[PDB]
Amino acid sequence: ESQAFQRQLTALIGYDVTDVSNVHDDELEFTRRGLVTPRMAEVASRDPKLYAMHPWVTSKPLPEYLWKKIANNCIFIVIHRTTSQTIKVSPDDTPGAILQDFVLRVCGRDEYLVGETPIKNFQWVRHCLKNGEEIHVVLDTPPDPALDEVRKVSLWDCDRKFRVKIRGIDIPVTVFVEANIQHGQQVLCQRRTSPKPFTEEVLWNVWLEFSIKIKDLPKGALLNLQIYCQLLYYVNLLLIDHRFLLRRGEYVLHMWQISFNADKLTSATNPDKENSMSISILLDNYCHPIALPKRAEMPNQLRKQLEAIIATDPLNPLTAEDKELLWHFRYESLKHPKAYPKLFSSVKWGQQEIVAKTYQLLARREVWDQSALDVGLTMQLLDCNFSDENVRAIAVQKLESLEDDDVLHYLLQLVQAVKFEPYHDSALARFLLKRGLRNKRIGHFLFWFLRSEIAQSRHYQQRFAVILEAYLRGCGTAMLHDFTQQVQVIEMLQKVTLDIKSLSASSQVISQLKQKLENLQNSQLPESFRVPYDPGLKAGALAIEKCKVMASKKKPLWLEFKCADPTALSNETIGIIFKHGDDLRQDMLILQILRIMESIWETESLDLCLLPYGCISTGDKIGMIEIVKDATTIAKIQQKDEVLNHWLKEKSPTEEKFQAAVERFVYSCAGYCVATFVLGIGDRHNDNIMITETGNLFHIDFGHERVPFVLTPDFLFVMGTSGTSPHFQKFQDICVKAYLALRHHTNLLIILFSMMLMTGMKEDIEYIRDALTVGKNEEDAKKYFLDQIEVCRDKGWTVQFNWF
Ligand SMILES: COc1ccc(Nc2ncc3c(n2)n([C@H]2CC[C@H](O)CC2)c(=O)n3C)c(C)c1
Repeated sequence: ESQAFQRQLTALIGYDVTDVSNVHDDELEFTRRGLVTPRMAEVASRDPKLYAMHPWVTSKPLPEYLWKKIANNCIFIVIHRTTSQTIKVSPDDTPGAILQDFVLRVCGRDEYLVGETPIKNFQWVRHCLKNGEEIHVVLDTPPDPALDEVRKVSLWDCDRKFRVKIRGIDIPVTVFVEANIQHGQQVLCQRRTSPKPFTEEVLWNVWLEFSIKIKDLPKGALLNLQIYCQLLYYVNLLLIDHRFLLRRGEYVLHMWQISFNADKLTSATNPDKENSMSISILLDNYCHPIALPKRAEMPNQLRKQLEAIIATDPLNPLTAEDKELLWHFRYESLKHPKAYPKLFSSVKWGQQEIVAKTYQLLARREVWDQSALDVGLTMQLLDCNFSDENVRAIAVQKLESLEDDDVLHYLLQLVQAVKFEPYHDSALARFLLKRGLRNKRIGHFLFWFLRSEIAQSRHYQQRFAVILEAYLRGCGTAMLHDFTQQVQVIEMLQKVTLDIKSLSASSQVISQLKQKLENLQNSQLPESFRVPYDPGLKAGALAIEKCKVMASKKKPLWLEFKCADPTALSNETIGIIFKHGDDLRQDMLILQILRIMESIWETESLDLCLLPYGCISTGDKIGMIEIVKDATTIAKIQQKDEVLNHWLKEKSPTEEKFQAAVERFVYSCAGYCVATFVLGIGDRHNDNIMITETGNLFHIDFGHERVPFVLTPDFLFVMGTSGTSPHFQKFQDICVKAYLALRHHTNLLIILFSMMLMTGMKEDIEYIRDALTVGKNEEDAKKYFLDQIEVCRDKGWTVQFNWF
C-alpha cells in the first residue's frame, strides 16, 4: 500500500536502494536523504510549460555550410491540421510570430517548437537543413503539465601516528596484505604484513603503524587493502567519513577479485559473501568523536620554466623539480587557468599545513570564475588524479555555465566521472540530478546511462542507484510511465535474444522467433513505447512479418515496429537490433566521442558527415542498436576496385543524386578516416564498415601487417584514383582541415580518451599523444597525416586479406 512506490522504483532502477546488507555504514542512506533538497530545488524552480514541451535549442551560431541551404534569407515550414499550408519564414523569427493555446509539434515525433528562440537556433531545423529534408510541423494542443506532477574533538589536535591492525583473511577456496593510505591515485604511505602460507584462514592480529599522523589525514583518504600471492584481491575503506568523522570499530570487508581502472577506487564492497575473500580490521575507538574541521614576482627564466610546464599535454609527467616550482609559485600558477590540473598535482595532500594553504589559495577564485569555460580543463579536474572535494567542486561550478545542448554532448562522460568521486553525495552527482530534472532529453539519457552501469558494474551500482532514485522521484508521472513502458519491452526482448542465441550454434530459428514474439504481442506487453536512443520517436505494434534473426557469429534480433504517432509523414517502420556478445558500453563511449568530434568540427565551420547511430547498453553485454535504413556492409557488396563504385551508380536513380552521393562519400570517408585513427580504432575489417545508398559511409561494432585507417582501392576508385583526382584532392584537403581542427582540442580528446580507457576498458592511453602528434607544429602535422594516407595507398588490400 504505502511502500508500493518504492517497489515500483526498484523495478525501474534494477537495484534495491532500501537494502542494507552490502554496507558497513549509513553512507548510501545519508546521501539518499541529502539528495532530497537538490531534487526539491529543481522541481520547484522549473517552468511547468517549458519542461512538458522540452524544446531542443542551441545558443551556438548557425554553421557556414547550413547557411547555403537558406535562399533569399527565408526558410519554408509546412503547418498541418488532413490539410497543410507552406509558410515562408525568416531565420530570426520566433515560433509565436509564425503562429501569428496552440503549439508547433514535429509530425510523427514528440518534439516541440516553443520558447523565446529563433527557428535557426532549433536543433530539429539544423538537422533538416543538413540532410536536405522539408520541415514538417503540426498545429497541436499544448501538453498538460498536470501529467508531470510529483508524488510527495578536533582531528588537527591528534598528533599521534595512524595505525590499523589486520586480524586476518577468509576464503572458501604464501600470501600477505598490502595496506595503503591513498588520496586519489597517489599513495601517501605503505605497510605490508609478514608472508604466511596461503590457506582457508590466515591470521596475523598485528598493528600496522604508518608514517602519516591523524592530523595529516585528508578528506577522501582511502585505506587500500591488497592480496598478493601476483595481485589477487583488493578492497577500500574511506578513513574520513561523510559526516567529517575518522572511522572507528571492527570491519569485515568482502574483497573484489582481479583478472589503472575506475573499479579499483570504489568504496563499495563485494556483495558475493559466499564466494569472495574477506578481511578483518580494527580502528582505534575513542569515547569522544574525532571530527575534521573546515607576494614577490617570479624572475624571467623561472617564468619561462613555469609557462613551459602549463603548455604541456595532460599526460606529460611532473618531476619533483616541476611540482616544487609550481607549489612555491602557486599564486602565479593561480593566474593561469590551464595550470590548475598540474598545480593540484604539485600539492602534498598528506600534510595538514599544505592542504590548508591550498584552501586559502582556492578562496581567491577571482581569475578562475572570470576565465573562459574549457571543457577539457574542467573534465581534467574530475578524473582519478583529483579526490579533494573542494578542488573537484571548482570544476563542477564551471559545468553550470554549460547549456543543455552541450550537457548532452558530455552527459555520458560526466556520468562515468562519478566513479572517480570519493563520496556518493558529490557536487557532480548533484549537478547531473539538477540538469536531468530541468530537461527531459538530458534526464532520459541520464536514466539509461545510470541504468546501464547498475545492470553491470557491481562496483558502482549502489552509488548510481541512489542517483537514479533521486532523479526518478522528480521526473514526473508522465516520464515514470514512459520509463516503465521502455523497461518492460527491453527486458522482455532481452529474454528472447539470449533464448535464440542458445538455440543456434535457418528455417527453424526464424519460425521459433516469430512464435516467441506473436504470443508476447497479444499479452502484457505495452501497445506503444519510446525509443531509448531516440526519445522523440515512439514505436508501437511489432511488425512480426518483418522480424528476423541476423546471420553472424552472434545471434541478434532484427526487429521492426509500426510508429505509434499517426501524424507521421511516412509509413516507414522503426528498426531496432537486440544484440548479445559484444560490450555496448564501449560502443556507447566511442559514439559519444564521435558526436563531440562533429561539434568540434561544427565550430571550425566543417561537416565531415559522420553517422553516429543510436546505441544504448541495457544489461550484461546485451543492448539495442539503430537499424540504418537503406544501408549495407562493404563486405556484403564484395559478396574488387570497380565493385563499390558500380553499387553507388546502381542504387542511384538520377545523375543529380549520384553526383551528391560521391560528395556524401568524400566527406563521410575522410571523417571516419580522421576519427578512427585518433582513437586507435582504424585497423578494422569490411564487415565492421557500412555505407548508405545515399553514399554516406560509417563505422560499426566498437566492441574492442597493420594500417592506420581503412582506405582500400574500392573507395579510391569512387574518388577516381589508382596507384591524383579532383575528388581525391578534395578528400586530402578536408582530411587535413579535419585533423588540424582536432589538434586545436588535444587536451579535451586526451582527457576524454584517458577516462574512456579507465571507465569503459598506462601505455595504452599514451596512443593519442602520438596520434594527435603532441609538441609538433601545425605545418609538421599536415605531412604526418598525409603520410598515413600514403601507407593506406601502398598497402591496399594486403591488410584486408590478413583478417583470416
Ligand atoms: C553495433 O553494431 C551495429 C549493429 C547494427 C547496426 N545497424 C544495422 N542496420 C542495418 C543493417 C545492419 N546493421 N547490418 C549488419 C548486421 C551486423 C553485422 O555486424 C554488419 C551488418 C545489415 O546487414 N543491415 C542491413 C549498426 C549501425 C551497428
